[PDB]
Amino acid sequence: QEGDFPMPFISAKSSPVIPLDGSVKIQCQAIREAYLTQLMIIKNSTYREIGRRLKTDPEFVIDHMDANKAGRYQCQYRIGHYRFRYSDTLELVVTGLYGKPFLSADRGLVLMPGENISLTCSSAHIPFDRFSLAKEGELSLPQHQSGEHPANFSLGPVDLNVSGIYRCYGWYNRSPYLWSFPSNALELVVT
Repeated sequence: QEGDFPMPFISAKSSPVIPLDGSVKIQCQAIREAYLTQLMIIKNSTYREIGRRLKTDPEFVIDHMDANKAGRYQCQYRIGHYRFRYSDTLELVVTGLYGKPFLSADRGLVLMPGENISLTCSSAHIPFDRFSLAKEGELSLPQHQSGEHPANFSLGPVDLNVSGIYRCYGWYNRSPYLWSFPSNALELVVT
């Protein structure tokens, strides 16, 4: 019955796929009665403060992203004398920890609506456990993920939403939030 209990939102305002030493901006929905709101990163079941509150939905900025800051985040709201509650959860990954994989296509990148195309991520060095295909501009982690190698992602029948610049990332199941350097980028244009 989760629909009966909507939670405060949390959203990345910049890319949640972050190069090592990079930064990100995050915003949590305001809860008027909270005397304090803080952005937290979760480790097991321990929440730890992280980031800088910008001094209206609270906004935070995490500078110098490193492996320890990759993971799951939730804002924590303190209301009254003994209650804590949280925003929904956001995931941030840090990149640059493995050699980059390679992204290839099965046909020309300039396509007409309705046509099909498959992008493939592969690595000729390290045998990554998983591959993700990211589209520049996205504010959430990529939804195209695969445990196959080579990992193929069909993007069609295409439409205007498919246009964009794509890169793929390789990673290992052991550390789900530490990803490789990005592969070469492919720009798809639908028109």
